[PDB]
Amino acid sequence: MAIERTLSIVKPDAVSKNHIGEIFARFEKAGLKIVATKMKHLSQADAEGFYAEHKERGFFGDLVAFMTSGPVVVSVLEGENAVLAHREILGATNPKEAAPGTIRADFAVSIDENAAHGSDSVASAEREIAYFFADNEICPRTR
Amino acid sequence: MAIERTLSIVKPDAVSKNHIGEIFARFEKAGLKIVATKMKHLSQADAEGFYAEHKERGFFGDLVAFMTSGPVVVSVLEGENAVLAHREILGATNPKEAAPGTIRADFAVSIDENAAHGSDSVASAEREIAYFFADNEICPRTR
Amino acid sequence: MAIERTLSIVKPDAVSKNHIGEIFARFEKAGLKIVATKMKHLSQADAEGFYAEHKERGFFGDLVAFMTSGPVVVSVLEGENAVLAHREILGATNPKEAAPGTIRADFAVSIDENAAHGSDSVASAEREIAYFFADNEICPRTR
Amino acid sequence: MAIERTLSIVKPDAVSKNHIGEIFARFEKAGLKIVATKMKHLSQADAEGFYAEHKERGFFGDLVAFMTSGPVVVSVLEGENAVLAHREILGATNPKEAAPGTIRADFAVSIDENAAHGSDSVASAEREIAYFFADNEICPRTR
Amino acid sequence: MAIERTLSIVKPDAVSKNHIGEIFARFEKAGLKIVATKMKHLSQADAEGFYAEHKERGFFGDLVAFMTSGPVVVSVLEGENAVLAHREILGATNPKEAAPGTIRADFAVSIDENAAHGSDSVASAEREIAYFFADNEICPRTR
Amino acid sequence: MAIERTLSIVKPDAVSKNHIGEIFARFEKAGLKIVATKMKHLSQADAEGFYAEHKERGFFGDLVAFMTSGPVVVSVLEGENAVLAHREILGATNPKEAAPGTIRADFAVSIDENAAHGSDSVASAEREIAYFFADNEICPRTR
Amino acid sequence: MAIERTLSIVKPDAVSKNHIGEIFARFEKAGLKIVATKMKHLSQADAEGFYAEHKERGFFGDLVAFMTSGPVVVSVLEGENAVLAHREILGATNPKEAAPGTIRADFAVSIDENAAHGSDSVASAEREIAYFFADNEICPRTR
Amino acid sequence: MAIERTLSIVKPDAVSKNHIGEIFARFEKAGLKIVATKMKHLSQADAEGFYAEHKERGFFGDLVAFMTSGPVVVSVLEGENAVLAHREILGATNPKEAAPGTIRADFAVSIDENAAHGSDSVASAEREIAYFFADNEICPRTR
Ligand SMILES: [Mg+2]
Ligand SMILES: [Mg+2]
Ligand SMILES: [Mg+2]
Ligand SMILES: [Mg+2]
Ligand SMILES: [Mg+2]
Ligand SMILES: [Mg+2]
Ligand SMILES: [Mg+2]
Ligand SMILES: [Mg+2]
Ligand SMILES: [Mg+2]
Ligand SMILES: [Mg+2]
Ligand SMILES: [Mg+2]
Ligand SMILES: [Mg+2]
Repeated sequence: MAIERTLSIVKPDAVSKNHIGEIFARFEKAGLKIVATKMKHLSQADAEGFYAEHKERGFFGDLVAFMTSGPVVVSVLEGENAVLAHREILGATNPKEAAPGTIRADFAVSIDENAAHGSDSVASAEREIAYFFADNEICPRTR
Repeated sequence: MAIERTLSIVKPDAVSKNHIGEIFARFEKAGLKIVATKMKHLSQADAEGFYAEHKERGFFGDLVAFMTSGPVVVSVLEGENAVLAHREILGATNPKEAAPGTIRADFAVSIDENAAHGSDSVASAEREIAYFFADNEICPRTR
Repeated sequence: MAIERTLSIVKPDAVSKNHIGEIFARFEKAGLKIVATKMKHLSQADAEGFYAEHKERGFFGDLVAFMTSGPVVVSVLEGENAVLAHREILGATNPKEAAPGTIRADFAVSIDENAAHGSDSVASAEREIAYFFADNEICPRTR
Repeated sequence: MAIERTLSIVKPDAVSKNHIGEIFARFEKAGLKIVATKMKHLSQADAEGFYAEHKERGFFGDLVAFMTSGPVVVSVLEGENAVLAHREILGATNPKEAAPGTIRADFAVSIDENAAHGSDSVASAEREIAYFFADNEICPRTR
Repeated sequence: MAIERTLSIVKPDAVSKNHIGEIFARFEKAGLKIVATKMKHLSQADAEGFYAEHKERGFFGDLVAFMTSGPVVVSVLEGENAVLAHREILGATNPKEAAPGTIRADFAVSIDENAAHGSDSVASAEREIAYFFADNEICPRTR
Repeated sequence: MAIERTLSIVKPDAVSKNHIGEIFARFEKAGLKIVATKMKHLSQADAEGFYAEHKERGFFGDLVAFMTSGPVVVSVLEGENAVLAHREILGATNPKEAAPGTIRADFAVSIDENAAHGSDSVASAEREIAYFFADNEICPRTR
Repeated sequence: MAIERTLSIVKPDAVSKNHIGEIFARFEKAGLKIVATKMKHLSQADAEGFYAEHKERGFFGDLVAFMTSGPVVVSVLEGENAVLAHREILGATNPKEAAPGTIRADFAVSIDENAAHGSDSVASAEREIAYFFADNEICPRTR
Repeated sequence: MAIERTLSIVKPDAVSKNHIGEIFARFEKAGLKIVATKMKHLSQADAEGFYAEHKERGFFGDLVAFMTSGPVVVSVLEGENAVLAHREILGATNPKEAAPGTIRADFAVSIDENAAHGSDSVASAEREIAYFFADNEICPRTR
């Protein structure tokens, strides 16, 4: 219905196995537009800051360790219903539970190493995007 | 032979038509690794600075105009023989002259709007990479 | 059982998709009576005050942002075992975990945007009701 | 055509029989948005003030007595052609004369106890809304 | 000593003779801060609800009749020792017994029409404040 | 002449310095009657809505910032020639220009922090009152 | 009272005359901490985006032209009451109106070329900071 | 004689004590121009990469620890004989050995915490600048 933006992260597993292009191709085939992107290697503090909502959960340590183990690609995706649409093409967080043709089904090895992140809601998306990107960095399509 | 780095630019034509994923997939299928990447919208000065060696040639103004007409994606690609290997998968600068299966053959409309740039040599690659990236931004694979 | 009161909030997601009537119908079909109700758009301070117990948690920012993103409906529900009965009809906080026929199963998109809030206990209900309603506002059934 | 606002009252009969949700659902199914709502128990003076134009009519006393006999829900509904659209879904004032599927046909017992009120015109709607609501209380949809 | 809150009511006698400002000025001169206030005309039920503990006493009917005879102003006062300090400036309940310079001495005509109410204890103050005000309505000082 | 109503706001400066009583006393001494009043802390949106006529002026941002910096008291004053009479007792908008004995002369520090607002005309008064008050909230004098 | 953040811009005039250090020294002497900073040359689009709220105003074009005429320094300042404190040391927007040891008094030539920008409110500061900085770029003091 | 560029770092000690402006003022007073600047908090890897020439020295660990203990400011300074001129105003590496009026004499506590870094030669300056800055980021003076 309305045009939204959501954060994508290609996680270190998918980067290390050179799945960046294939994952991006799925987003673009589904009508999502890449309006910002950059490769980063997160420090402990960068990852802990991004995942601050899970600070008290049992998996926090392993999440941070995995997300700092290698470079990631962080992107802003724009389109109609972008938050939920991105979520549908990612599939279930647990890859064994994920529908066929989704990113988790096709590229994820396990729960921990599940290839990619997507924002869970519009509110989360704004916070997530703002964490990695200044508004001035986002490149609307002209041309 | 030995591990090199080369600059890739996905030009505004290919960005506007959402070919970023498909182009990146070709690089990765060929064994090149993306070790830095960012989406930018170049200003007149940014483009003029990158193309400064051609400041006095007749095509300069049109090149700058095209390369500032929409956002681009700038990347560093790493691999064995990366400079020439990247060039082979790009294909001939002129898309009507380009081999089938290359990026120019499949995504370029004309000479002017030829989808992507690649560094022509190791020496030009060093200069081109340093133009867009600080050494500290480049993310070697650790995982 | 004994007659209790509990707080309901129809959250901004469910308001924006015009589910207010359908949600209220479920409460009333189950024998809960609406004895106070009002539509409000919470300010940052109003939401932070209601959720003050989670002030130090990592999700606090996103919770406040979501709960101030659009108008809500706040209500007092009265009935036999109203606190737990309301909880049963809401279903599990996580909609993917929620039983069929519950509000979360039928109207919630995600954990973050889960359609509605209900008081978790009699003690929390007293505090939550008093936060939004003066005792003088509550309209017992005469008639 | 143009976006309007109209007053709805769910009268004490429909409140006492817990039809609030079902009535609201009909408004929302028809594309009307609830942009303000509150439950009140009207005093004699509150009801007399709202119905002041009929002060000299023979039915005035009965009307006031009925409208003060139990709590009501007062709401502002917004939408395209909201005044007439609301009227169509209410149906004829007399429930025995009302079309099937309307609120009067399905929830009203008699002329006197006819479940709900709707503003008759844009001009009456402005006056009626202003009677129960400050402009600052009305919650436009932002999400 | 500690910061407290107490309920003030300017009763209908003092409102009708336009003493609201002068009474408020006395509170503020004594170092009490007005953190919530509203003018209301209590219905029979509103007054009976506030005075519910005295429902079986002989004076109940006259109290309710007086407190519904005209509009009142209800307020929350905040300050050091606010409950007792408010009581000192009100003076004795019986105005003929009240110290000079108190509100009862200067504005009350009789026991029945004694200008103002103040909470008698911290416990009664909590109950009385909650009767007229939601916690969300109270405006702490932010300057 | 004729009985009018006008809006008064005691601004956050005068509230924070506990001048509410003294200001109200001046209104009442001049024969104006307080027929509605409430303390509020305005949000950004509430203040912007009230001051919408100055939206394009250079001072708008500072006005909104000041009027949201702390709680205010909003009131309806009734009396003969209430709009102009209220204006006379307020005095000139600029306190250095204001006559002695007026509210601006006695309580205002500067143009920006000028203690109180009054409606400038009958037409603005209708709009301003309706913004903060439902007609049903206004309390006519009955004794 | 509370720790805030505000945006500073050292404008092209003050950069061109090498006043960056002297301006920063004044901020730091006043107890403000520089927690993010970068030198940029704004494009037309960057400046238009930052000033988007004034897009329809008469001065818009001149503002954009001046703010793109040379490089600027953009910074986040942190401290107690940082927004207003920053404003006090900047002084009045018009340098001829500005108090003696303020930045406008000492470094500004005219209204147009007034040396520096500061956020006008907490709300504007949040938006302005987010325009130029990702949250991950801001460097809180450790150490 | 010729225009050069050199890297400046304001180290975490000088940042933490808010000496950034005073240090910058000294550079600018000496005729050096700030043509790029940014505040960063270096990770272990960022610092180790910059100081890679000292990787086998005994002090390497302490250098890295100190340079990652808080945020730094990294800058490019441009001017006549910039490398040596910058070195003269820094003064001797050891602050007890440093001439009066130099940065080390006035702001350094010890050898380890010596306030600032400057490139030692034109060759080291090229490498150091390129480490932190893309050529595209450097802002020549226009205007
Ligand atoms: Mg979330
Ligand atoms: Mg931009
Ligand atoms: Mg690095
Ligand atoms: Mg709990
Ligand atoms: Mg009541
Ligand atoms: Mg409002
Ligand atoms: Mg008696
Ligand atoms: Mg509140
Ligand atoms: Mg006007
Ligand atoms: Mg009324
Ligand atoms: Mg951080
Ligand atoms: Mg540039």
